[PDB]
Amino acid sequence: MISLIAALAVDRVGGMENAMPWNLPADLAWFKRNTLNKPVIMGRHTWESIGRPLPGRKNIILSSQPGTDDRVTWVKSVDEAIAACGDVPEIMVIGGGRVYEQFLPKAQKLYLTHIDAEVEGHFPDYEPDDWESVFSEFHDADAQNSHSYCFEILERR
Ligand SMILES: Nc1nc(=O)c2nc(CNc3ccc(C(=O)N[C@@H](CCC(=O)O)C(=O)O)cc3)cnc2[nH]1
Repeated sequence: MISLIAALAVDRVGGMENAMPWNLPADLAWFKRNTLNKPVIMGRHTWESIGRPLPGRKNIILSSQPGTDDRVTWVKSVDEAIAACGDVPEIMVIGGGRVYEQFLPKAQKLYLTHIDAEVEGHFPDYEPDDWESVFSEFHDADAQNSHSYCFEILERR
């Protein structure tokens, strides 16, 4: 099965630019916990932004061009990315926007972090009627985390 994992802020005319609006180590810990020992699929730009393989996961990068780093697995289509994962329980698609769009119709589960920051203007719109919330938990900002956030897991209805 295919899952998407992403961090989401509120869309708002007059909000911050999307360059770097939050700092959430707690969110990266949730990301790690829910991706470890699963294959992760990402687009080339997301790969270049992370800048190093995610340890303890099979890293699969989508690019139309040949690969340029032997530390990861390179694929040229969505179907090839899925086939590269083999027979596993859960494939994690980690971004970015173009990649989420292509995989959302295939996905059974969404792991979402709803961050209480307003940004003017990555994740596709999803029909709330087609998804059922199965886990959610709110957390206050703290000394290490700039904003409050809510983890949520949605499964197809
Ligand atoms: N919830 C969510 N949060 C994100 O920040 C996120 N980011 C991406 C793309 N960007 C990134 C950037 C850096 C790392 C990263 O360094 N992760 C380390 C964790 C740090 C820790 O807790 O020690 C890793 O091992 O996963 C991951 C994803 C995709 N979906 C997301 N999903």
